[PDB]
Amino acid sequence: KALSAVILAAGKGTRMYSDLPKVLHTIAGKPMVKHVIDTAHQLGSENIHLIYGHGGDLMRTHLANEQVNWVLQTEQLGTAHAVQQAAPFFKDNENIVVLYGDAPLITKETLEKLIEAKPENGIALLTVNLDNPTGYGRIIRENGNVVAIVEQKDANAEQLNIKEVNTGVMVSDGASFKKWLARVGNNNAQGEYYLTDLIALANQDNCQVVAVQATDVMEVEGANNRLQLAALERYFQNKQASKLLLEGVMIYDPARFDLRGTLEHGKDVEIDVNVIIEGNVKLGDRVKIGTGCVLKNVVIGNDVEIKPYSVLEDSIVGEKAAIGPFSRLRPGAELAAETHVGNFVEIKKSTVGKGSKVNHLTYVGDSEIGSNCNIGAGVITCNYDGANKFKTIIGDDVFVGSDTQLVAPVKVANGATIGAGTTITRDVGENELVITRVAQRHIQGWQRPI
Amino acid sequence: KALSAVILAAGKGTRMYSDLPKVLHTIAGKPMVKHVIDTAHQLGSENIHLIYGHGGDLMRTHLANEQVNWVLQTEQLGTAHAVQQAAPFFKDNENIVVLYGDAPLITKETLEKLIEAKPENGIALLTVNLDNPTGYGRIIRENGNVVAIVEQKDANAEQLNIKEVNTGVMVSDGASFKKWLARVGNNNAQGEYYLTDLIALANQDNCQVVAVQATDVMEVEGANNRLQLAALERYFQNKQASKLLLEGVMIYDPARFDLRGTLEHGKDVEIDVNVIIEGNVKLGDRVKIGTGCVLKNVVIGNDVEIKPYSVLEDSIVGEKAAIGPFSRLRPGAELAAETHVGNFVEIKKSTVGKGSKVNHLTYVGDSEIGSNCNIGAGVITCNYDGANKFKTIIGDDVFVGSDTQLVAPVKVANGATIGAGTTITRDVGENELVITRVAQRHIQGWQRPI
Amino acid sequence: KALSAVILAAGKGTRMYSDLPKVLHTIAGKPMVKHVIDTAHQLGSENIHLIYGHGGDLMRTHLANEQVNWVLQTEQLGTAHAVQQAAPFFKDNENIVVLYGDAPLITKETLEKLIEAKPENGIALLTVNLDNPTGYGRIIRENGNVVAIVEQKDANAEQLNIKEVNTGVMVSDGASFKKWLARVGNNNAQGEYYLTDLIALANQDNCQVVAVQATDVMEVEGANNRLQLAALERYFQNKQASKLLLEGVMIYDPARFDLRGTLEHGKDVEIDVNVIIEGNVKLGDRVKIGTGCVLKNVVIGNDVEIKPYSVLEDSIVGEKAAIGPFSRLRPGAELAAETHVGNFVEIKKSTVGKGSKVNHLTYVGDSEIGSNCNIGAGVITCNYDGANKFKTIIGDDVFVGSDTQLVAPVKVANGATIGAGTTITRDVGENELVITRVAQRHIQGWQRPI
Ligand SMILES: CC(=O)N[C@H]1[C@@H](OP(=O)(O)OP(=O)(O)OC[C@H]2O[C@@H](n3ccc(=O)[nH]c3=O)[C@H](O)[C@@H]2O)O[C@H](CO)[C@@H](O)[C@@H]1O
Ligand SMILES: CC(=O)N[C@H]1[C@@H](OP(=O)(O)OP(=O)(O)OC[C@H]2O[C@@H](n3ccc(=O)[nH]c3=O)[C@H](O)[C@@H]2O)O[C@H](CO)[C@@H](O)[C@@H]1O
Ligand SMILES: CC(=O)N[C@H]1[C@@H](OP(=O)(O)OP(=O)(O)OC[C@H]2O[C@@H](n3ccc(=O)[nH]c3=O)[C@H](O)[C@@H]2O)O[C@H](CO)[C@@H](O)[C@@H]1O
Repeated sequence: KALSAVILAAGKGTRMYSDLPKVLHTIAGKPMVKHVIDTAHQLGSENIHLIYGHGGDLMRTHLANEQVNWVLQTEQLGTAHAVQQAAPFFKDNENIVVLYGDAPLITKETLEKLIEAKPENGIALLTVNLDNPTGYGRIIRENGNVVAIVEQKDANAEQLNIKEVNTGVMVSDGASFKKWLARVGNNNAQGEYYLTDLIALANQDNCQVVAVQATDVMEVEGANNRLQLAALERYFQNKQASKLLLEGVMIYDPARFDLRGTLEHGKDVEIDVNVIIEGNVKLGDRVKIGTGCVLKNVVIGNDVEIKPYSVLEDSIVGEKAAIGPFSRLRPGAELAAETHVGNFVEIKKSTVGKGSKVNHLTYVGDSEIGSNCNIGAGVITCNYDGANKFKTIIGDDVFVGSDTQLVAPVKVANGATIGAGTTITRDVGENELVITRVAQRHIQGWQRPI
Repeated sequence: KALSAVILAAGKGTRMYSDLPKVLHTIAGKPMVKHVIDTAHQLGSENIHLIYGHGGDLMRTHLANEQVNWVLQTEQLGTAHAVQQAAPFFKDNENIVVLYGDAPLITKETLEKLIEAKPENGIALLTVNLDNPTGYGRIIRENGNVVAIVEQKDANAEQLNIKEVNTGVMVSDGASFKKWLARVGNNNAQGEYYLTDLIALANQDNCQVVAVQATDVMEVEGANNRLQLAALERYFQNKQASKLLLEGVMIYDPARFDLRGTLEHGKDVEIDVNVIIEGNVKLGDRVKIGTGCVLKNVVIGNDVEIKPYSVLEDSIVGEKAAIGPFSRLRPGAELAAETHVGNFVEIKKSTVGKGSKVNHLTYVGDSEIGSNCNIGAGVITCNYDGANKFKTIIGDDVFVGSDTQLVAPVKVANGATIGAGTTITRDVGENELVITRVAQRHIQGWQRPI
Repeated sequence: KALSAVILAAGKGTRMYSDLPKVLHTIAGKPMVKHVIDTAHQLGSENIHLIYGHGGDLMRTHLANEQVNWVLQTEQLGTAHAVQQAAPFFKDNENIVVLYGDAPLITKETLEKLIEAKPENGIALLTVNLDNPTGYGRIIRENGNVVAIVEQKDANAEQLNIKEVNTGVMVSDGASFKKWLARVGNNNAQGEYYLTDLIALANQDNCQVVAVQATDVMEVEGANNRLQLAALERYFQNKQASKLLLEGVMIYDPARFDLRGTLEHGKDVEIDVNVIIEGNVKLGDRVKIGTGCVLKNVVIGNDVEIKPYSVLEDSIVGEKAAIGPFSRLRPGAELAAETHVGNFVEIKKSTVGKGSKVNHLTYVGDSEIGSNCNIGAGVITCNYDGANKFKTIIGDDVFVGSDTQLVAPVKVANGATIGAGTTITRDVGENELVITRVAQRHIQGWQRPI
């Protein structure tokens, strides 16, 4: 049988105390709902019907690229009413899985088990045993079989003691959904059309209802507030770190590691405590990342060491380079093999050729630097007070003395040597040595305070 | 009935291996005893009798501003002897709660329940069940009712198996305290006057003793050493972080967050991992704090982003400003709206006007900078080798070229432009352009080593 | 009885996905096998027979200084075959303890208990109860006594339910080892000579086998992959931090503290969250280390405060010094008492005398600086484009103005004063004042863009 998905995502999320709608709060740097859409896609869903409502404009801007059917629920009249908005698109002979944009950790594997357990013309639902089931629909079983779900606000004293609860997740065929949704009313304590009434309706039709008990409680947990969200984040980060460790990445402390995107890695990679990996990051063999580093959208070659407290974004680093500590690579930084970038150095939109060193207290922006250059401490690339920002071009085997200002646009040809304290405004030729002539006054017998 | 409190705080705390007395070790940046004094005050205590002894001078300097009755216990002859030092101040018809300066996490709510449970002319005490009750007074019950407490060193083999123990915390009326304290002896294994003998004395008077069992074990835990203290710290920080999360603050990892003071916050505030908030901090709406930041006594306006590894103290930042990464704001830094402070920049006792940028490798101290200024990389405010430290005043719409030294006292008027590499000692006028004239030697055919 | 040890360490460690052999992966900065060798030595082992094989060259380079008997196992034919390689060196009347280089946390105390429990002419082994014993040899008991070990791959369905398993660790006398090893075959599901067959062989000889049940499960755990290794690392770091806390070191959060070497400490030392201590570190009384610091091979005197995000290596800091935040001390940095090193300052192979300050945006390398000097912001020591790197010598009571370049080799004598923006190439005499003469152009009525 084919499969499509419906994702309920219309909620305001009042207890997040936010201007965002509930499902756009992030886990590992992306909206909760994006995790759910991705899972529905990996499961092989032909269509993904996204039920949205509150924060509609924000949903559409933040999820503009998602391959979903946008189904606007103008009023939040209950979970059955939400699913019914998508029901006209259900094929009679496909399975439909109901998912929630605020329950982001549900796995493909669990959902495949749920789908496989669904009986013909019946329903499969995911349930879970909780020590404290307050708030959740209670699973009612007669002679071992599920016959109904009773919500917290509708339950009598005995039913509230039931520890097995509804996760909300269920699967049935499209025809059965249409049939039963039309028979859902709103005669209950909340005045809502409950999706949960489908269980008792199916029982009334002598159709079978199978519960699959989820064994990992956090996997099926939803987030109603940011405390719950943080619990999901920690669970997810632990899971990601455990996968990387089993793949052979040495993460010194998995509880102090964060991945917010994707990590491609070689062998014998070592990542010290308190590292954050964001966006798409690729690390070669034997890359070592020191404590406190932030890498966002970077490619790091084999045998690179990044020393502590380095922040790198949208940058490429060649093999055997050495970066840090306290180095800053801003977007467009491209460091060739065997380069050295040191403490309190900022590189922005610049290329730095093989073997070159930029080891202290330096800003290099909008520059091209060749191979085997020595960029002294305190060197700064700058511009005139003009309009746009021009380029500094330095050739191969150039020595730039400490505290030199390179005033763009300017070119320094191969083999040139620039003395310390120089202001370079004119192009420097091949093998040209430029030294600043200083005038000083010397006053003898000057006594400082005793 | 009225209420007063007695806080036992005279202990040396030998197992802390410290020159401080036991109760001055901090939790969340303040002495344990300060947490207890604050709780006693919130409970509505009319008087707070602080029993002190060891490290007396240090107690008085560190707690100089606390609204307490200073009761010096010259010799530590037992918990009953300690309370008896305060007993002459007890009103006959007020309740007295006994608390300990080394048990800082006891809450107002728990103590209100304890006070409410006290029977007329009797005692209420807080007890707790422990898996390992070694060291603690055992609660002796006959026919369900508490009749005595037996200390570890006085207990027989059977009594040592009792898992219910005394937290030390009790409430009785002032008259009953005076009565029973006078009948406490020191015929026991420690030779001490035990406050715990009040339970058996009350039973001897046919007065009722009610135990309230505390359900949160850490809440009533004391710290005898720094390992126990660290456990209390973690518990307290988790509790603070959980409260903030429920209030709508996105704390990415509550286990890597520290608050050591007070935090006022707007909505949609995001705090990344490893942030420390100290003193009194106020954050506006949509403030984002990156990893590794330290904020101590700061006010941050709406929509400010603080990028990673920024350290800020005694500073004010206006709306829509951007700070970091690797920025340092020292006391007296005042940044207006829409300002930009970048990497390896230190600002001390300076005002920076709206729209101004200070983006790299710069020190600005004792300065006033106007609106829409461009403070170049490598700029430094400095002084003559003199006595005190004078001011640099920069107007609006000033461009300060890279690597310029501004030698205070000096003024640069509106619209002025200063070239790179300049040493400014004289005042610069409105719309004055100042460019350094350099002399250079150019030597052709200079071959660097091949 | 005497004692020697055999450490099995020949494994490839395939599931580490590494170019290193299994036992060279580190815990707390040293190879797992080094922890085991050290424990065997503290136990009083006369000989330590190291069985090695895979990654042999790497073993010999990384463990070159270890006092062990190098026993090469050319083929890994089973745990009995490994021990048999060392068996010719066993003395008949010494005890032999079998240990594993991939199980690094086993303590001297546990092994002393195991050795004491060994019956004459019999065997003592360490066992442990696991909820999931999959993979491990099951302990077979008849009438309470251990009679055999059955490996996972050889066990029937009933035996797989046994929760008591073999840790691998055992002790017997040298003569008994020789006797039983000669009778071990390889008729089993793996085709290997199992060391575990010694238990059933001993039972066949009517010799006694005693199991000592380990109560700390992590202590006896081995690491087959990096996930398991990370679990061992966290356990070990917690244990180290707990010891330091009980000794009186205030570690604000023991879960965010790492020691990778040895720490000697005074009293009232305070270490904030996310500090890493590497190599041999000594801290005096009342040393305070702020968040994010990395200290590797340093000596810190009494009353020093290291402010956040400081990185120090191979350096000495005198009493009452103040370092950080964002300070970098590279090897050979020696700071005298009452010195001050500030933000974005790098000191390398330099001495700095009593009372001197280097507070911002400065590089000092290969320098000697005297007492009570004032090294201004932006100061840099540099060299000519030459061969080797020469020294800058600054006397006592020298003022070096901001943004000055000191071009080595150069000497500045006591009491000298150097103006801001100066390039110093010639020696400066005692009480000599050196001021740069600048030429500037002033252009009035220069309007910047409106
Ligand atoms: C009636 C119902 O289904 N109850 C289930 C629901 O309770 P619960 O009380 O959580 O039901 P809610 O009404 O919050 O709806 C669940 C989710 O669907 C979304 N939403 C809801 C209504 C709507 O008209 N539009 C829509 O987009 C909500 O924003 C929320 O994200 O969640 C649990 C799983 O946690 C179960 O234990 C309950 O059995
Ligand atoms: C006799 C007594 O009360 N025992 C209680 C006490 O045992 P414990 O053995 O902890 O009693 P201690 O003698 O340490 O006194 C408790 C506290 O009161 C302070 N102090 C004590 C004596 C003194 O003369 N001056 C004073 O300021 C101590 O420094 C300490 O902070 O603590 C426990 C709660 O943890 C209980 O289980 C015990 O029933
Ligand atoms: C037959 C045997 O002893 N089984 C024990 C072994 O199983 P396990 O299946 O772990 O046995 P392995 O064969 O992995 O050997 C254990 C260790 O000895 C080393 N090695 C092994 C063989 C060899 O010829 N050379 C050598 O250096 C391995 O690399 C490994 O580090 O470990 C467990 C403890 O975790 C026990 O529960 C098992 O009862």
